[PDB]
Amino acid sequence: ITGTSTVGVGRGVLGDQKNINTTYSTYYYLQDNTRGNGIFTYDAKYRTTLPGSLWADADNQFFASYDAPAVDAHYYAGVTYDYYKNVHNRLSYDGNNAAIRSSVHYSQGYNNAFWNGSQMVYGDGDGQTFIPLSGGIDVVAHELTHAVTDYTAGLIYQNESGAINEAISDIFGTLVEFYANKNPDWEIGEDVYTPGISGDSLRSMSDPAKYGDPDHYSKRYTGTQDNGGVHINSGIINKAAYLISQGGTHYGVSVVGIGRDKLGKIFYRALTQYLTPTSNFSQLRAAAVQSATDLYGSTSQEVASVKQAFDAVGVK
Ligand SMILES: CC(C)C[C@H](NC(=O)CNP(=O)(O)[C@@H](Cc1ccccc1)NC(=O)OCc1ccccc1)C(=O)O
Ligand SMILES: [Ca+2]
Ligand SMILES: [Ca+2]
Ligand SMILES: [Ca+2]
Ligand SMILES: [Ca+2]
Ligand SMILES: [Zn+2]
Repeated sequence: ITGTSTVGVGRGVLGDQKNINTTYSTYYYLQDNTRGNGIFTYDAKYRTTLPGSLWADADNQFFASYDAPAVDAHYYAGVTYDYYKNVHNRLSYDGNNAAIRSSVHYSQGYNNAFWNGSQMVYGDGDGQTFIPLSGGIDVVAHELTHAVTDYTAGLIYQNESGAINEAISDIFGTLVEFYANKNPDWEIGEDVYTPGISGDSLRSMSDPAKYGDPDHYSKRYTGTQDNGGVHINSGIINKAAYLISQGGTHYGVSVVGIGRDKLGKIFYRALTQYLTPTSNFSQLRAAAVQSATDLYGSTSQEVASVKQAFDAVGVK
């Protein structure tokens, strides 16, 4: 909408107060004009018709329980925009400052979030498996990263290319969580998963097998559920990325860690310059090796560590 840029204040899903960029024109709207061509947050009103209505508020204060998922979807989209711009010199998901759209209060008891080809969408959860999913910065960044992937490598959402698509979203979801630097970890979804159980998460990148996911190519899922295991076999790539950053010895293979920033540079370059829609795990290894070669040189520790990490997870 046309209006003037304003700054509201509210509380997110976990009860934390934050400022949010809004736009005033009769109402205060969840429209942040400070980033690209805007970040826009919508109310889906428990329905499945998208996007719903651009979020409108009478007083620019967002402290109602109903407001909390919108506050966080809006704010964390801004953090993720900042990560891509400041760290990778990428302007929004298309590289040309496309407007970023999110809807919250999607459906009833909806235990998930997604990128539908055009926008981000967040359920409220059923209060047992999840609380509103925009409360997790790694979830929000997972979603915006799907948009980045779709606009760049275009990884098809099945089998190995789809597991790479998933892992890329978990990797950059985690790197954004570290960028914001509030309780960062290598776990996925911990801030919104199972409010009645402490210390768990939906996936682990450091130990995928903790939640049943493979940590070696020899344990990959080969069936048809989950689009050929895209949320399962992502564990193999997530583990490789964790090892590149943090190091470790895994199935007897030692990896010298190179840190999160270099992991992010290598995988961002692989995603945007080398991967294609049908890339498989072996092709991801080659893309990561080449990306590290471009950035650090063929004889570098960074290249050697990429090779060690893929060796450790059985990907040649
Ligand atoms: C369009 C969709 C209806 C279909 C499909 N997306 C999905 O299936 C899930 N959306 P998502 O991948 O963005 C991630 C969001 C997320 C939630 C919590 C923590 C972190 C991220 N959900 C996710 O990881 O859940 C686990 C799981 C889902 C399905 C089967 C098995 C496990 C699509 O993107 O095409
Ligand atoms: Ca209000
Ligand atoms: Ca965390
Ligand atoms: Ca996390
Ligand atoms: Ca929990
Ligand atoms: Zn995903």
